[PDB]
Amino acid sequence: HPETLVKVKDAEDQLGARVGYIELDLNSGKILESFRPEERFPLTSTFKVLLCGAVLSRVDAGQEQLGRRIHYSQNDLVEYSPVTEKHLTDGMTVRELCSAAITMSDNTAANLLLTTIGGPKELTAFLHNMGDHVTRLDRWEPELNEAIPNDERDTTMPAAMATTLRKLLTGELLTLASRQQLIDWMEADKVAGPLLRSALPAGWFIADKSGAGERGSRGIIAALGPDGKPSRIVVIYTTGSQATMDERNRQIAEIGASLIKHW
Ligand SMILES: [Cl-]
Repeated sequence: HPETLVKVKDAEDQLGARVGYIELDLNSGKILESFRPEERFPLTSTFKVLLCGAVLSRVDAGQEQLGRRIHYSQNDLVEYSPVTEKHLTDGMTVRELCSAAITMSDNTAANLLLTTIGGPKELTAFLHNMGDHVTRLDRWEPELNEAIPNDERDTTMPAAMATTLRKLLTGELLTLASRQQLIDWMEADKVAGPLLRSALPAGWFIADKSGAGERGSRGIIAALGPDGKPSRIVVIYTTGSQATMDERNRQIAEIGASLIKHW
């Protein structure tokens, strides 16, 4: 709906910074609405979903096992590791790392998973290898969150991220089992409350991943829809703003309410 873009433009005005927006049909992949679809923004923690899509693709290919256990040490823990910091003794399985990376945005869990696939370069190669020549991961947690203005390291564009997410949730890229696990982890997201979830009416489905970093960077990727099933993908990114976190959350929640109102 073109009225949703009026709210997207208003978010830009309120944040004093760029906002990129894409709403996609889940079934056809068609772009329904877009704003700055081809401009780069920092991935921050939204890359965690792409990381576990690359992990799941290796599982599908018999090179990795969801039940494999990894052990690690205090020297591996970086900031914002609420789950991994609790399992130093027992270690965690690849499945439990993905869960922590997606549902809790656990940073050491992302680094551990990155090491399983050969680092940021290999994530970028996975994305390159599934048709996405835009999205790129260059660094590890936490430095990937730096959001230096005009730096293309650790960035995507709203349209590239939206079509990639759709290919991960729907294509024959991944087996049914893998596609269902990725979305089930997204649906279990615990750290994106004040964004699209705060505008979502009772009974609607949402599977999302949010991100926050430095210099006002903030974003969210989602599969959502009425009647307890996803029917659309939405991607929202912003960076640069000096507005506080509460105000960035509110602008994204208001984009979400406007999208719902105009569904
Ligand atoms: Cl490993």
